[PDB]
Amino acid sequence: RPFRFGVNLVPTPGVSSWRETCRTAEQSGYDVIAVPDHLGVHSPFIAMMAAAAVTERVQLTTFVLNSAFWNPVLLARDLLTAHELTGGRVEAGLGTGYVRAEFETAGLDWGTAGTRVTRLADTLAALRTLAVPTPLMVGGNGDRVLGLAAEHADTVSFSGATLTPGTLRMITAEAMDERVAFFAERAGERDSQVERNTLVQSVIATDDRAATAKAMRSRMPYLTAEQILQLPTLLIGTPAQMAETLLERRERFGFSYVCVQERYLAAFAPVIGLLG
Ligand SMILES: C[C@H](OP(=O)(O)OC[C@@H](O)[C@@H](O)[C@@H](O)Cn1c2nc(=O)[nH]c(=O)c-2cc2ccc(O)cc21)C(=O)N[C@@H](CCC(=O)N[C@@H](CCC(=O)O)C(=O)O)C(=O)O
Repeated sequence: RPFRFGVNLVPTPGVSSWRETCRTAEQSGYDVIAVPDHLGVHSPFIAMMAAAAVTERVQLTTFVLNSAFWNPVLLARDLLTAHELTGGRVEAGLGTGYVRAEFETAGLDWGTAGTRVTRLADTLAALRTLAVPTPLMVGGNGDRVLGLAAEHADTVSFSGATLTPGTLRMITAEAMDERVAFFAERAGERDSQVERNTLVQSVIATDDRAATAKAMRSRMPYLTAEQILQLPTLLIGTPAQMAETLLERRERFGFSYVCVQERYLAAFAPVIGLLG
Protein backbone atom coordinates (compact mmCIF):
# COMPACT_ATOMS: atom_id res chain seq x y z
CA ARG A 1 0.00 0.00 0.00
CA PRO A 2 1.18 3.55 -0.68
CA PHE A 3 2.81 5.24 2.27
CA ARG A 4 0.89 7.77 4.35
CA PHE A 5 2.64 9.76 7.12
CA GLY A 6 1.19 11.07 10.34
CA VAL A 7 2.44 13.30 13.17
CA ASN A 8 1.01 12.82 16.71
CA LEU A 9 0.44 16.40 17.99
CA VAL A 10 -0.58 17.13 21.63
CA PRO A 11 -3.10 20.05 21.81
CA THR A 12 -2.04 21.45 25.20
CA PRO A 13 -4.19 23.57 27.51
CA GLY A 14 -2.51 26.94 28.15
CA VAL A 15 -0.36 26.77 24.96
CA SER A 16 -1.52 29.15 22.16
CA SER A 17 0.36 27.46 19.24
CA TRP A 18 -2.24 24.86 18.08
CA ARG A 19 -3.16 26.49 14.73
CA GLU A 20 0.52 27.22 13.91
CA THR A 21 1.59 23.64 14.81
CA CYS A 22 -1.16 22.12 12.59
CA ARG A 23 -0.13 24.39 9.67
CA THR A 24 3.56 23.36 10.13
CA ALA A 25 2.58 19.67 10.01
CA GLU A 26 0.72 20.15 6.70
CA GLN A 27 3.42 22.44 5.22
CA SER A 28 6.06 19.78 6.16
CA GLY A 29 4.28 17.13 3.99
CA TYR A 30 2.43 15.04 6.60
CA ASP A 31 -0.77 13.30 5.39
CA VAL A 32 -2.40 12.95 8.84
CA ILE A 33 -2.54 14.90 12.08
CA ALA A 34 -3.17 12.53 14.99
CA VAL A 35 -4.29 13.58 18.47
CA PRO A 36 -4.44 11.62 21.76
CA ASP A 37 -7.22 11.02 24.29
CA HIS A 38 -6.07 11.89 27.81
CA LEU A 39 -7.18 14.00 30.72
CA GLY A 40 -5.05 17.12 30.83
CA VAL A 41 -4.90 17.23 27.01
CA HIS A 42 -7.39 19.16 24.91
CA SER A 43 -10.56 17.34 23.96
CA PRO A 44 -9.77 15.41 20.74
CA PHE A 45 -12.69 16.11 18.38
CA ILE A 46 -12.76 19.79 19.32
CA ALA A 47 -9.00 20.03 18.71
CA MET A 48 -9.43 18.18 15.41
CA MET A 49 -12.07 20.72 14.32
CA ALA A 50 -9.68 23.54 15.16
CA ALA A 51 -7.01 21.80 13.03
CA ALA A 52 -9.44 21.34 10.14
CA ALA A 53 -10.09 25.08 10.10
CA VAL A 54 -6.44 25.89 9.33
CA THR A 55 -5.50 22.97 7.06
CA GLU A 56 -6.78 21.85 3.68
CA ARG A 57 -5.25 18.45 2.88
CA VAL A 58 -4.39 16.41 5.96
CA GLN A 59 -6.69 13.82 7.42
CA LEU A 60 -7.41 14.19 11.13
CA THR A 61 -7.46 11.15 13.41
CA THR A 62 -7.93 10.23 17.03
CA PHE A 63 -4.88 8.22 18.02
CA VAL A 64 -6.48 6.64 19.97
CA LEU A 65 -9.66 7.14 22.00
CA ASN A 66 -9.85 5.65 25.48
CA SER A 67 -13.00 3.57 25.08
CA ALA A 68 -13.86 4.10 28.77
CA PHE A 69 -14.38 7.84 28.05
CA TRP A 70 -17.09 7.42 25.37
CA ASN A 71 -20.71 6.27 25.20
CA PRO A 72 -20.98 4.40 21.88
CA VAL A 73 -24.21 6.04 20.73
CA LEU A 74 -22.97 9.50 21.64
CA LEU A 75 -19.60 8.77 19.99
CA ALA A 76 -21.46 7.74 16.84
CA ARG A 77 -23.13 11.16 16.93
CA ASP A 78 -19.72 12.83 17.27
CA LEU A 79 -18.25 10.82 14.39
CA LEU A 80 -21.09 11.56 11.98
CA THR A 81 -20.83 15.26 12.84
CA ALA A 82 -17.04 15.41 12.48
CA HIS A 83 -17.30 13.63 9.13
CA GLU A 84 -20.02 15.84 7.71
CA LEU A 85 -18.73 19.18 9.03
CA THR A 86 -15.16 18.61 7.79
CA GLY A 87 -16.09 17.20 4.37
CA GLY A 88 -14.95 13.69 5.19
CA ARG A 89 -11.53 14.41 6.73
CA VAL A 90 -11.88 12.56 10.07
CA GLU A 91 -10.77 9.07 11.08
CA ALA A 92 -11.27 7.48 14.48
CA GLY A 93 -8.68 5.35 16.20
CA LEU A 94 -9.91 3.53 19.32
CA GLY A 95 -8.24 1.63 22.14
CA THR A 96 -9.13 0.23 25.54
CA GLY A 97 -7.50 2.94 27.62
CA TYR A 98 -4.73 2.21 30.09
CA VAL A 99 -3.95 5.05 32.59
CA ARG A 100 -5.77 3.99 35.75
CA ALA A 101 -5.37 7.38 37.45
CA GLU A 102 -7.42 8.96 34.67
CA PHE A 103 -10.23 6.43 35.07
CA GLU A 104 -10.23 7.24 38.79
CA THR A 105 -10.21 11.03 38.25
CA ALA A 106 -13.20 10.75 35.88
CA GLY A 107 -15.12 8.48 38.21
CA LEU A 108 -14.97 5.48 35.87
CA ASP A 109 -14.58 1.82 36.78
CA TRP A 110 -11.06 0.56 36.04
CA GLY A 111 -12.40 -2.98 36.18
CA THR A 112 -10.24 -5.73 34.73
CA ALA A 113 -8.24 -6.13 31.54
CA GLY A 114 -11.22 -8.20 30.39
CA THR A 115 -13.83 -5.53 31.06
CA ARG A 116 -11.65 -2.84 29.48
CA VAL A 117 -11.28 -4.88 26.27
CA THR A 118 -14.98 -5.80 26.30
CA ARG A 119 -15.86 -2.10 26.38
CA LEU A 120 -13.83 -1.58 23.19
CA ALA A 121 -15.54 -4.60 21.63
CA ASP A 122 -19.00 -3.31 22.53
CA THR A 123 -18.20 0.16 21.18
CA LEU A 124 -16.81 -1.14 17.89
CA ALA A 125 -19.86 -3.34 17.35
CA ALA A 126 -22.16 -0.39 18.04
CA LEU A 127 -20.29 1.97 15.72
CA ARG A 128 -20.50 -0.54 12.87
CA THR A 129 -24.20 -1.19 13.52
CA LEU A 130 -24.80 2.57 13.36
CA ALA A 131 -22.87 2.69 10.03
CA VAL A 132 -20.59 5.51 11.05
CA PRO A 133 -18.86 7.04 7.99
CA THR A 134 -15.47 7.69 9.61
CA PRO A 135 -12.77 5.07 8.93
CA LEU A 136 -12.00 3.15 12.11
CA MET A 137 -8.55 2.31 13.47
CA VAL A 138 -7.90 -0.07 16.41
CA GLY A 139 -4.68 0.18 18.40
CA GLY A 140 -2.97 -2.26 20.75
CA ASN A 141 -1.18 -5.58 20.67
CA GLY A 142 -3.20 -7.75 23.04
CA ASP A 143 -4.67 -10.89 21.48
CA ARG A 144 -8.28 -9.78 21.95
CA VAL A 145 -7.57 -6.24 20.74
CA LEU A 146 -5.88 -7.45 17.54
CA GLY A 147 -8.82 -9.81 17.07
CA LEU A 148 -11.15 -6.80 17.28
CA ALA A 149 -9.02 -4.92 14.75
CA ALA A 150 -9.17 -7.91 12.42
CA GLU A 151 -12.97 -8.06 12.75
CA HIS A 152 -13.90 -4.39 12.64
CA ALA A 153 -11.11 -2.00 11.66
CA ASP A 154 -10.12 -0.25 8.45
CA THR A 155 -6.62 0.27 9.97
CA VAL A 156 -4.77 -1.73 12.63
CA SER A 157 -2.20 0.17 14.71
CA PHE A 158 0.59 -2.01 16.12
CA SER A 159 1.89 -0.56 19.35
CA GLY A 160 5.59 -1.40 19.56
CA ALA A 161 5.82 -1.29 23.37
CA THR A 162 4.33 -2.96 26.43
CA LEU A 163 3.68 -1.67 29.96
CA THR A 164 2.10 -2.85 33.24
CA PRO A 165 -1.43 -1.36 33.39
CA GLY A 166 -1.89 0.37 36.78
CA THR A 167 6.76 0.69 32.74
CA LEU A 168 7.49 1.03 29.02
CA ARG A 169 9.47 -1.66 27.15
CA MET A 170 10.08 -1.70 23.38
CA ILE A 171 9.28 -4.95 21.60
CA THR A 172 11.71 -6.60 19.21
CA ALA A 173 11.28 -6.92 15.46
CA GLU A 174 10.78 -10.65 16.03
CA ALA A 175 7.98 -10.08 18.54
CA MET A 176 6.47 -7.66 16.01
CA ASP A 177 6.66 -10.33 13.28
CA GLU A 178 4.57 -12.55 15.53
CA ARG A 179 1.99 -9.86 16.34
CA VAL A 180 1.52 -8.98 12.66
CA ALA A 181 1.18 -12.69 11.81
CA PHE A 182 -1.38 -13.12 14.58
CA PHE A 183 -3.40 -10.21 13.27
CA ALA A 184 -3.22 -11.53 9.71
CA GLU A 185 -4.43 -14.98 10.75
CA ARG A 186 -7.38 -13.47 12.65
CA ALA A 187 -8.22 -11.18 9.71
CA GLY A 188 -8.28 -14.07 7.24
CA GLU A 189 -9.82 -13.07 3.95
CA ARG A 190 -10.11 -9.47 5.11
CA ASP A 191 -6.34 -9.04 5.73
CA SER A 192 -5.77 -7.27 2.40
CA GLN A 193 -8.46 -4.66 3.21
CA VAL A 194 -6.87 -3.46 6.49
CA GLU A 195 -4.15 -0.81 6.43
CA ARG A 196 -1.26 -1.38 8.85
CA ASN A 197 0.01 1.50 11.01
CA THR A 198 2.81 1.87 13.52
CA LEU A 199 4.09 4.75 15.66
CA VAL A 200 7.81 5.49 15.57
CA GLN A 201 8.82 6.84 18.95
CA SER A 202 12.24 8.30 18.10
CA VAL A 203 13.73 9.61 14.86
CA ILE A 204 17.48 9.89 15.48
CA ALA A 205 19.62 11.64 12.87
CA THR A 206 23.17 10.32 12.98
CA ASP A 207 26.06 9.62 10.64
CA ASP A 208 26.97 6.61 12.82
CA ARG A 209 23.93 4.31 13.30
CA ALA A 210 26.07 1.57 14.88
CA ALA A 211 27.60 3.88 17.47
CA THR A 212 24.16 5.35 18.21
CA ALA A 213 22.54 1.95 18.67
CA LYS A 214 25.39 0.82 20.92
CA ALA A 215 24.96 3.88 23.12
CA MET A 216 21.17 3.39 23.27
CA ARG A 217 21.58 -0.03 24.89
CA SER A 218 21.94 2.02 28.09
CA ARG A 219 18.23 3.00 27.93
CA MET A 220 17.08 -0.47 26.75
CA PRO A 221 19.52 -2.90 28.47
CA TYR A 222 17.27 -5.88 27.68
CA LEU A 223 18.24 -5.55 23.98
CA THR A 224 21.41 -5.90 21.89
CA ALA A 225 22.61 -3.16 19.55
CA GLU A 226 21.60 -5.29 16.56
CA GLN A 227 18.09 -5.60 17.98
CA ILE A 228 17.98 -1.83 18.55
CA LEU A 229 18.86 -1.30 14.89
CA GLN A 230 15.82 -3.40 13.91
CA LEU A 231 13.32 -2.01 16.43
CA PRO A 232 10.16 -0.86 14.60
CA THR A 233 9.66 2.02 17.07
CA LEU A 234 13.04 3.62 16.23
CA LEU A 235 14.42 5.22 13.05
CA ILE A 236 18.19 5.82 13.10
CA GLY A 237 20.61 7.21 10.50
CA THR A 238 20.56 9.63 7.59
CA PRO A 239 17.25 10.48 5.92
CA ALA A 240 18.25 8.24 3.00
CA GLN A 241 18.94 5.38 5.42
CA MET A 242 15.67 6.00 7.24
CA ALA A 243 13.75 5.94 3.95
CA GLU A 244 15.37 2.62 3.03
CA THR A 245 14.50 1.29 6.47
CA LEU A 246 10.83 2.23 6.00
CA LEU A 247 10.78 0.52 2.60
CA GLU A 248 12.24 -2.62 4.19
CA ARG A 249 9.71 -2.49 7.03
CA ARG A 250 6.79 -2.10 4.63
CA GLU A 251 7.97 -5.35 3.04
CA ARG A 252 8.66 -7.12 6.35
CA PHE A 253 5.63 -6.00 8.38
CA GLY A 254 3.28 -4.37 5.88
CA PHE A 255 3.60 -1.00 7.64
CA SER A 256 2.59 1.69 5.16
CA TYR A 257 0.92 4.20 7.56
CA VAL A 258 3.79 5.54 9.65
CA CYS A 259 3.29 8.06 12.45
CA VAL A 260 5.94 9.97 14.38
CA GLN A 261 5.82 11.96 17.59
CA GLU A 262 5.50 15.74 17.65
CA ARG A 263 9.08 16.27 18.89
CA TYR A 264 10.40 14.65 15.69
CA LEU A 265 8.16 16.49 13.20
CA ALA A 266 11.04 18.37 11.59
CA ALA A 267 13.48 15.47 11.99
CA PHE A 268 11.29 13.15 9.95
CA ALA A 269 10.12 15.59 7.28
CA PRO A 270 13.20 14.93 5.05
CA VAL A 271 12.17 11.27 4.93
CA ILE A 272 8.78 12.28 3.50
CA GLY A 273 10.67 14.27 0.87
CA LEU A 274 12.58 11.17 -0.20
CA LEU A 275 9.63 8.75 -0.19
CA GLY A 276 7.75 11.19 -2.47
C1 LIG B 1 -1.66 -2.38 28.02
C2 LIG B 1 -1.11 -2.97 26.72
O1 LIG B 1 -2.15 -3.65 26.03
P1 LIG B 1 -2.43 -3.37 24.56
O2 LIG B 1 -3.45 -4.27 24.14
O3 LIG B 1 -1.16 -3.29 23.90
O4 LIG B 1 -3.03 -1.93 24.53
C3 LIG B 1 -4.24 -1.62 25.22
C4 LIG B 1 -4.47 -0.12 25.20
O5 LIG B 1 -3.32 0.44 25.81
C5 LIG B 1 -4.65 0.31 23.75
O6 LIG B 1 -5.73 -0.40 23.15
C6 LIG B 1 -4.93 1.79 23.52
O7 LIG B 1 -5.81 2.32 24.44
C7 LIG B 1 -3.71 2.61 23.78
N1 LIG B 1 -3.43 3.92 23.18
C8 LIG B 1 -3.90 5.04 23.85
N2 LIG B 1 -4.67 4.96 24.96
C9 LIG B 1 -5.13 6.01 25.60
O8 LIG B 1 -5.82 5.84 26.58
N3 LIG B 1 -4.86 7.29 25.15
C10 LIG B 1 -4.08 7.51 24.01
O9 LIG B 1 -3.85 8.64 23.64
C11 LIG B 1 -3.58 6.35 23.33
C12 LIG B 1 -2.73 6.47 22.21
C13 LIG B 1 -2.32 5.30 21.51
C14 LIG B 1 -1.54 5.41 20.34
C15 LIG B 1 -1.06 4.24 19.67
C16 LIG B 1 -1.37 2.94 20.17
O10 LIG B 1 -1.02 1.77 19.57
C17 LIG B 1 -2.15 2.84 21.32
C18 LIG B 1 -2.64 3.98 22.03
C19 LIG B 1 0.05 -3.89 27.05
O11 LIG B 1 1.14 -3.39 27.16
N4 LIG B 1 -0.21 -5.19 27.19
C20 LIG B 1 0.81 -6.18 27.53
C21 LIG B 1 0.41 -6.86 28.84
C22 LIG B 1 -0.26 -5.94 29.84
C23 LIG B 1 -0.44 -6.55 31.21
O12 LIG B 1 -1.57 -6.80 31.63
N5 LIG B 1 0.66 -6.77 31.92
C24 LIG B 1 0.62 -7.34 33.26
C25 LIG B 1 2.05 -7.54 33.75
C26 LIG B 1 2.27 -7.67 35.25
C27 LIG B 1 1.31 -8.60 35.96
O13 LIG B 1 1.45 -9.84 35.82
O14 LIG B 1 0.41 -8.11 36.67
C28 LIG B 1 -0.17 -6.43 34.19
O15 LIG B 1 0.37 -5.37 34.59
O16 LIG B 1 -1.32 -6.78 34.52
C29 LIG B 1 0.99 -7.27 26.48
O17 LIG B 1 0.08 -7.45 25.65
O18 LIG B 1 2.04 -7.94 26.53
